[PDB]
Amino acid sequence: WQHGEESMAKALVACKIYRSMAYEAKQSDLVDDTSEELKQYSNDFGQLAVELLEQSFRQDETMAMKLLTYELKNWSNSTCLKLAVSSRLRP
Amino acid sequence: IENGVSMHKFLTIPRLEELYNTKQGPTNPMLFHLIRDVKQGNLPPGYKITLIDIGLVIEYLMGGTYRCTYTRKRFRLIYNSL
Amino acid sequence: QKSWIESTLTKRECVYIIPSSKDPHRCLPGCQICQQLVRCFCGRLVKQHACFTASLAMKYSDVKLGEHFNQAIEEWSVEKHTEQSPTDAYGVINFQGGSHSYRAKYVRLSYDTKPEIILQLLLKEWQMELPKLVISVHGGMQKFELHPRIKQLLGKGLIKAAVTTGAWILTGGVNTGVAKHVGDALKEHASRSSRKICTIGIAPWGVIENRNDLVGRDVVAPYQTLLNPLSKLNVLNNLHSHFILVDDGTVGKYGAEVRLRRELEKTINQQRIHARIGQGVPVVALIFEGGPNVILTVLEYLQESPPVPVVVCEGTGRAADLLAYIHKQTEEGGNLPDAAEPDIISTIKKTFNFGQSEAVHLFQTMMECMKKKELITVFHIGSEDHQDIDVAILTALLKGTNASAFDQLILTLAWDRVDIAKNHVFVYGQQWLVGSLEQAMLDALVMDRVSFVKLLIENGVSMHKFLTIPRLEELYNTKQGPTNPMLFHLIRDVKQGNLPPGYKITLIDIGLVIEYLMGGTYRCTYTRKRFRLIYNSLETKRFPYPLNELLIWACLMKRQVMARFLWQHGEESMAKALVACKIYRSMAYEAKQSDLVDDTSEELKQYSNDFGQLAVELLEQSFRQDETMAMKLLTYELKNWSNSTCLKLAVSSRLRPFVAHTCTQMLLSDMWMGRLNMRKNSWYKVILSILVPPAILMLEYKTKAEMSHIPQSQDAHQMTMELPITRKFYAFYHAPIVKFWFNTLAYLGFLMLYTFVVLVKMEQLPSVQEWIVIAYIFTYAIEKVREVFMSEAGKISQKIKVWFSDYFNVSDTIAIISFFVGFGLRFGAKWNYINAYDNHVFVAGRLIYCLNIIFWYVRLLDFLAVNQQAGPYVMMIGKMVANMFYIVVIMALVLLSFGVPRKAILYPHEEPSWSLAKDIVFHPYWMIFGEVYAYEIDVCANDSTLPTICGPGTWLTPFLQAVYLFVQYIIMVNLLIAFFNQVYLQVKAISNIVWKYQRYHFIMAYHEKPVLPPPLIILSHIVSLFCCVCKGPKLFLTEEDQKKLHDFEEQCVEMYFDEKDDKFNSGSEERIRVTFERVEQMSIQIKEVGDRVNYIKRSLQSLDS
Amino acid sequence: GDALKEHASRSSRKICTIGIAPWGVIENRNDLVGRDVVAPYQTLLNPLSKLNVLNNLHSHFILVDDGTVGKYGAEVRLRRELEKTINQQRIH
Ligand SMILES: CCCCCCCC/C=C/CCCCCCCC(=O)O[C@@H](COC(=O)CCCCCCCCCCCCCCC)COP(=O)([O-])OCC[N+](C)(C)C
Ligand SMILES: CCCCCCCC/C=C/CCCCCCCC(=O)O[C@@H](COC(=O)CCCCCCCCCCCCCCC)COP(=O)([O-])OCC[N+](C)(C)C
Ligand SMILES: CCCCCCCC/C=C/CCCCCCCC(=O)O[C@@H](COC(=O)CCCCCCCCCCCCCCC)COP(=O)([O-])OCC[N+](C)(C)C
Ligand SMILES: CCCCCCCC/C=C/CCCCCCCC(=O)O[C@@H](COC(=O)CCCCCCCCCCCCCCC)COP(=O)([O-])OCC[N+](C)(C)C
Ligand SMILES: CCCCCCCC/C=C/CCCCCCCC(=O)O[C@@H](COC(=O)CCCCCCCCCCCCCCC)COP(=O)([O-])OCC[N+](C)(C)C
Ligand SMILES: CCCCCCCC/C=C\CCCCCCCC(=O)O[C@@H](COC(=O)CCCCCCCCCCCCCCC)COP(=O)([O-])OCC[N+](C)(C)C
Ligand SMILES: CCCCCCCC/C=C\CCCCCCCC(=O)O[C@@H](COC(=O)CCCCCCCCCCCCCCC)COP(=O)([O-])OCC[N+](C)(C)C
Ligand SMILES: CCCCCCCC/C=C\CCCCCCCC(=O)O[C@@H](COC(=O)CCCCCCCCCCCCCCC)COP(=O)([O-])OCC[N+](C)(C)C
Ligand SMILES: CCCCCCCC/C=C\CCCCCCCC(=O)O[C@@H](COC(=O)CCCCCCCCCCCCCCC)COP(=O)([O-])OCC[N+](C)(C)C
Ligand SMILES: N#Cc1ccc(COC[C@H]2O[C@@H](n3c(NCc4ccc(Cl)c(Cl)c4)nc4c(N)ncnc43)[C@H](O)[C@@H]2O)cc1
Ligand SMILES: C[C@@H]1CC[C@@]2(OC1)O[C@H]1C[C@H]3[C@@H]4CC=C5C[C@@H](OCCC(CO)CO)CC[C@]5(C)[C@H]4CC[C@]3(C)[C@H]1[C@@H]2C
Ligand SMILES: CC(C)CCC[C@@H](C)[C@H]1CC[C@H]2[C@@H]3CC=C4C[C@@H](O)CC[C@]4(C)[C@H]3CC[C@]12C
Repeated sequence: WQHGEESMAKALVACKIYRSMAYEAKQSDLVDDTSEELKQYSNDFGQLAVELLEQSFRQDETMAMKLLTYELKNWSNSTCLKLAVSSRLRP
Repeated sequence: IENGVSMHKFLTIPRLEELYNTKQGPTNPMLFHLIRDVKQGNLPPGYKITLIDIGLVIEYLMGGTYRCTYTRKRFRLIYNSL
Repeated sequence: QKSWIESTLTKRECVYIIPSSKDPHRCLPGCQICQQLVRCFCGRLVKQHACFTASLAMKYSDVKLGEHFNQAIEEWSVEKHTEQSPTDAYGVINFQGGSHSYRAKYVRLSYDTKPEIILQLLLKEWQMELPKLVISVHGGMQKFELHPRIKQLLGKGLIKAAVTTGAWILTGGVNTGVAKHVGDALKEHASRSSRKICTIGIAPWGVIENRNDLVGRDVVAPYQTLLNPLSKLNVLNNLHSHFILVDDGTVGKYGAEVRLRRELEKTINQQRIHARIGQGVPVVALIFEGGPNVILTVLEYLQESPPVPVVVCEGTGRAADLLAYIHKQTEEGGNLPDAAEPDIISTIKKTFNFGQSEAVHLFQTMMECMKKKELITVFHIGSEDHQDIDVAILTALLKGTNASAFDQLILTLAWDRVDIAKNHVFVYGQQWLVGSLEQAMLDALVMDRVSFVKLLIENGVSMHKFLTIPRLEELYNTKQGPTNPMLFHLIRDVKQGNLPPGYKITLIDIGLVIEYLMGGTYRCTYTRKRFRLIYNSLETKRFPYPLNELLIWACLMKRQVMARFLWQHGEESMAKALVACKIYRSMAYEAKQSDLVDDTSEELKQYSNDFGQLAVELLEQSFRQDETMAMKLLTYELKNWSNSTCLKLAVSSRLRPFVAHTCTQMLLSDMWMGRLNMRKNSWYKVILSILVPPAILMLEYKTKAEMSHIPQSQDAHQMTMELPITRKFYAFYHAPIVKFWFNTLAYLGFLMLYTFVVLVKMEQLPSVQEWIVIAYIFTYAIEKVREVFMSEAGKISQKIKVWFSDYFNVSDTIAIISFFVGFGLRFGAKWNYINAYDNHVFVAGRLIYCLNIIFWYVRLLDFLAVNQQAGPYVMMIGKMVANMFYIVVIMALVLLSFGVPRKAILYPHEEPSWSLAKDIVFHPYWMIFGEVYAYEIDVCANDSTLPTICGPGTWLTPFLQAVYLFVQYIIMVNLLIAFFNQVYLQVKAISNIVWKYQRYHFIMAYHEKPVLPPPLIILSHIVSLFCCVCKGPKLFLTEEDQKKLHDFEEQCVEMYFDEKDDKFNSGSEERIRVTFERVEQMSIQIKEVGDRVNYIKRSLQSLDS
Repeated sequence: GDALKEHASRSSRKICTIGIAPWGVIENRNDLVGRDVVAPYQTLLNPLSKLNVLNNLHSHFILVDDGTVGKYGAEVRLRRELEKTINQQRIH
């Protein structure tokens, strides 16, 4: 994650994937859920985005609002904010 | 990657494709479950995971309308060509 | 063309052909394998030279048929056999595979290009600022090898000198040379990713690896990290930012460093270091192990004009060692000690593997190198010889290059670094020019370099001497610093719209701003008739107290770090900090209102509450020494700040924590007393002594000694200048506590009569009581008018804006205006003479009385809040009524959610009526208070008070009401409880502070109130009126006491700093920091001994044997 | 003074240094003329300055005027007597 680019975007995709695997694990069980293992893995990425944002909001609040809205084009023409709302990432 | 190994150079279809098809690591045994779901029950003997498949999982995990690059008409072509 | 790069720059390349070494190797017929292999002297394979005109000659073999004077070719003229064209290789490297992918950028030009073009695109196209240093590292370029300390430490400097001066390190580019080595430092340090060093590293396009990857116009490059073991072509080094790839027009060849790396150096040294300063940008040449060519290159910079110095290093390799070696042998430069003049040539041999004719040639270069040992230095990492190559680099430009200490200093000023000048310019026995110190302070102030202000004011630069009208006047008229762009806004406002073209700010103007920012009546020195004269005339042109004038400048132009520095110096420290808190607090309000871009208001509001907190923290440091003098500090007329007071400024800035300190409250008590010593006396005695005048003569007053810290009016000072019986009354009646308990007992005799009138019937004419009632209000109203006109504020529109920002002065206005609607309709009426309450006019005027009364019982909270326990609880009922408006609206939806269905379900025949506006709101409100109307639920029941309301649907209301009260008595009314219980400390803490602050405006209103209460006050009005047509406090000190107080402030400031410095140095967190940093250093200085001791042992094991 | 500043005595009623000297070898004598008068005495580190500044950190001074510029001697006539005269007084 730290390598490459589009760091905020990637972290919020991960928070969705882990959050989405956890829900499927609970539902479709076979042995130990590993769900709280995943829910911890989501809320780790999903907390980097929050902590990456504040580090950008404190520099230039204007551009840090453009980050939440530019079409990503490597992530299905979605948006760094429409992914958070998809993951119910309230913070 | 420090001493110099560009991921851009070391990331083909065949390389990437088998990185899913390995048990030689801390594998998630759940990935094979999500796949056999999106196939609607189908489950061949060995089942080489194809990148069509990983796409349809992400389209299913990310929900809504998230289309991965792995499912678009372009990528479907080239995957059936190599 | 759309690209200034190729629109301006061009690429050179071979266009003719010149076979390089015609003779084919093997493969018996030459013709094909000859041409296929035999490169042009152009460069690359002869066949590769496409450039069509050449390619219609490559067709057979070349240009100039075969032999055809094979000797004639053999030059490849780089203008005729070589034409240039617009660039097609200029883009941005990405360094494919780089661990966070450090970036750079490239162009590709022709070496005949002039440096004007390279400079302008560098600072326009590539968009940089001119540096403040150019570290051109003309060292040895052979991927060489070092020891960790010098691999590690040497970078600790080199990086640091370049980040602290925004340098442009100018290497050779290639990753097999001096470039390779700085990168080892650039990464070991990482510069905490930023706009760090903006390294250039110019190299050619000829010896470069993967040239074809980064071809194309303004194109990203997949440039790859090829550490292929052989790779005759070389990679650019990683960490280097911006590149230039000057294409000579030939692969393989060299030379595209010096044609520009010469010109660039001189051309940057031709430009001005800064707007204010007028020197040339410095060039410094660093050497990592050099070479036969470098050791001459070293010499060239020694021989240039300007004499660009050099820095070499003991222990990087051959050249840097030898130049450092002969620096030991050669003394004075001119010597060469002749005992070893080829003995170095013995060393010149072994290090390089040179010969003989070049051995003296190297030795020759060594001589002219030494002929000026002045402007060249050495880095002896093995010893304590000017550590941390920084100092050496930064210093070396000053020692060698002949320049006055001014010309030295002003450079150090540009480089925001005192530590150099503190130890290398401000050194012993120096020739300091008379006005250079002054002229430097002009530059350090405008450029916001506090550290040099400190330096100069230490070494001796009196602000009293360096502060004229013209100097000060332009310090506002500068853009060369962190300017506030708002100052020009406040000026164009106070000019009432006027805005000339350039508008030299005059000191008239700054005055009118401060008069506008500080408000009230604050007259600055800049506007008084005296100063207006002298300004229109130009040591009398100086200011007495400069640091009172710069502290304004540092704050108007938003230069906080300057402001605090200029605050600790000078005198009147408490006063200055509270002016600043007002100015910043006043600019913030004007920023919000008059916006243009980012408010900067929270930036200012933080700047105010910083000063405004020093005053509070400076006070407590003075209250804990001598509580008496610390109350005199709050009251002495300042005389440099418009005859104002250290407390009247806090009140102006609404700085609650100061007025609510325990010194601003013990003074206010001491004025509340007056000439009374109410710690001995008791409130019983005052109430008695009012209704018993001759009991005043048994009250124990205070001596003129015990009223030194208490500001007085002129008259009370006189009664203590000129206790007798007659002065023993005057001191009672003119006491604030007495004026209070002499109004309360009147007001509490007003509310006992008014209450009597309101309750008892009211005949045609007012009874004796009601006349006395009107008398109070009328005479009270007059007291409220004169309270306005004789208020502190200036323009009436501002007097009519502070007196209406008060809950009880509005409530008086509503209650004095209303009672005279009441007295108007009560006295002015026809009075039916049969029964009152048959004239609705009369009725009306009463119900005005019986309701106005609520304004007058509620006012006893103005009296009851005098107490230190009751005040807060009165100042909470505002902050609980305010912060629950939103629960209480939620409690009114539920009320109508229930009241509308019930009145619809129960009374289903109602024509439109106003009763449908009460009965949907009436009973559902009295339910909140526990009235369930239990015999009206289930109206069809047998126990009902409403047996006629029984009808279809009326079985639903018991359910609706069940749901209702569960919300209005269990959910919502217990949400209030939980609201108050959790907002109690944080409103009780405040409401104390809002109370202790409002105690000021209350006491200081009785201290200007008439003695005589609002029934008899009319006498004291007529006295003042009659005589003012015919005929505030001050802390009167003697000139001796002004000094003793002045001494008190001085010491108390000095302690505030001396204590906090120790509270920081004594803290654990700080001792861990030092301990840590020592123990790091200790590890080093031990292990080196541990090494050395291990050499003194292996020695003595073998010396004697 | 180099010591008095390196330590700073954590500003207080610290050492009350006297440092008696004359009015003859003194620099900017004219700045501090007048009865009970504040002095704009200035920090002149002019490189030559045959006349010399009083050192900074020194508190109370005495400037015994022999009645002659340039001359010396207005140390010992009092710096003798003072020493003995304080040594004549009771310590407590
Ligand atoms: C510090 C600032 C805040 C305080 C503000 C202070 C100013 C206060 C502001 C006041 C403004 C409020 C309005 C004025 C009051 C009267 C209005 C009214 O209705 O009058 C009535 C009486 O009119 C008469 O002329 C007969 C009674 C004498 C008038 C006494 C009221 C004026 C006193 C003012 C002393 C104020 C000065 C106090 C000393 C400074 C008119 O109606 P009517 O005639 O009854 O109707 C007859 C109808 N019928 C025939 C059918 C029956
Ligand atoms: C017989 C009886 C008949 C009457 C019975 C009915 C009585 C009805 C009961 C009425 C309630 C009366 C008490 C409320 C007082 C206001 C509270 C207050 O001061 O708030 C704020 C004033 O804020 C301001 O900006 C100042 C100007 C506002 C004036 C408000 C007028 C209300 C008039 C209502 C007309 C009602 C008239 C109804 C009758 C015609 C507090 O201060 P601030 O916000 O800091 O001030 C700005 C200062 N600053 C800019 C420096 C920050
Ligand atoms: C259906 C019934 C519904 C309820 C009816 C209404 C009842 C409720 C009352 C309504 C009166 C209207 C005024 C509301 C107050 C507004 C201001 C405020 O909230 O606080 C502000 C001041 O507050 C004050 O100065 C007064 C606070 C209100 C006291 C209420 C009277 C209590 C006694 C009545 C006895 C009557 C008994 C007899 C009755 C016949 C302070 O707010 P803040 O957060 O500090 O803001 C900063 C202020 N600043 C700008 C100055 C810096
Ligand atoms: C800023 C903050 C806002 C404050 C709150 C909002 C303001 C308050 C708003 C209130 C609504 C308005 C009510 C009055 C409407 C007119 C009534 C009328 O003309 O006649 C009525 C008479 O009875 C009365 O006039 C009594 C007074 C009204 C009751 C007030 C209830 C207050 C408690 C609740 C307050 C909580 C409010 C909850 C929120 C909704 C009835 O009709 P009638 O036929 O004439 O009477 C029978 C006579 N007969 C038998 C002889 C025939
Ligand atoms: C919980 C433990 C306690 C026991 C539980 C036992 C449960 C068994 C309940 C059974 C209810 C059915 C039997 C009653 C009908 C008989 C006819 C009758 O009397 O009609 C009456 C209507 O009265 C009603 O309709 C009564 C209310 C019915 C709904 C009950 C609540 C739903 C269950 C709970 C869920 C609630 C949701 C909660 C939401 C948060 C009409 O007669 P009247 O009143 O005389 O008016 C007519 C007069 N007139 C003709 C002159 C105009
Ligand atoms: C504006 C401020 C002024 C300053 C105030 C002082 C100046 C005011 C001074 C005097 C005013 C009165 C003088 C005029 C004549 C009075 C006649 C009268 O009412 O007699 C009644 C007493 O009095 C009352 O019942 C009303 C007055 C006294 C009680 C209320 C005010 C007391 C507070 C103020 C003083 C203490 C303060 C305490 C708190 C600190 C008695 O008669 P009655 O009740 O009708 O019954 C008799 C029996 N019979 C009917 C069967 C025959
Ligand atoms: C009247 C104008 C109304 C316009 C608004 C003015 C607002 C108030 C202005 C000014 C301030 C108050 C003074 C004027 C009002 C009170 C006096 C008064 O009017 O007495 C009336 C006489 O009534 C009596 O003789 C018996 C009761 C009152 C006398 C005691 C006065 C109390 C105030 C003293 C202590 C406070 C002062 C202390 C300073 C030393 C005369 O008025 P009238 O209407 O002719 O009376 C009816 C007819 N009658 C005479 C046959 C009985
Ligand atoms: C400066 C501000 C001024 C305020 C406004 C001034 C208002 C001045 C207004 C009027 C002055 C003149 C009075 C007469 C009016 C015409 C009606 C009339 O004559 O008689 C009618 C009275 O009908 C009513 O309604 C009387 C009461 C209305 C006044 C309400 C004022 C509210 C003030 C709010 C508080 C403000 C607080 C301000 C706070 C900041 C009927 O009576 P009649 O015919 O005479 O005889 C008996 C009838 N009968 C036979 C049927 C039994
Ligand atoms: C005429 C014959 C004589 C008798 C008449 C007079 C009787 C007495 C009058 C009033 C009753 C209360 C008296 C207590 C005063 C004690 C002294 C005191 O400390 O006062 C304090 C409050 O000062 C005040 O004035 C508080 C408000 C009282 C006057 C307004 C009426 C409110 C009470 C009625 C409301 C309606 C309730 C209805 C209930 C039925 C001030 O001082 P402190 O807080 O101690 O200051 C602390 C710091 N220090 C001490 C270092 C300075
Ligand atoms: N000593 C002393 C002293 C004497 C009297 C007072 C009473 O307060 C007077 C002023 O106190 C002001 N004030 C008040 N007054 C409180 C209040 C006033 C009236 C009522 Cl009925 C109630 Cl329920 C409460 N609250 C304030 C606040 N939250 N912020 C700023 N100012 C406030 C108000 O303008 C009022 O005019 C306060 C202190
Ligand atoms: C958001 C909130 C939604 C609910 C609500 O507030 C806002 O919406 C308001 C609309 C109001 C009605 C509008 C008009 C009239 C006509 C009038 O006709 C007099 C006729 C005759 C008398 O005899 C003249 O002589 C009688 C009163 C009535 C019905 C109002 C009652 C209160 C109502 C229902 C209010 C209610 C509290
Ligand atoms: C709607 C009209 C016609 C009828 C009367 C309305 C009621 C609600 C009015 C009449 C008198 C008013 C009071 C008069 C004075 C005050 C003192 C003030 O400090 C707080 C509000 C308070 C306590 C008012 C609250 C509202 C009030 C009680």
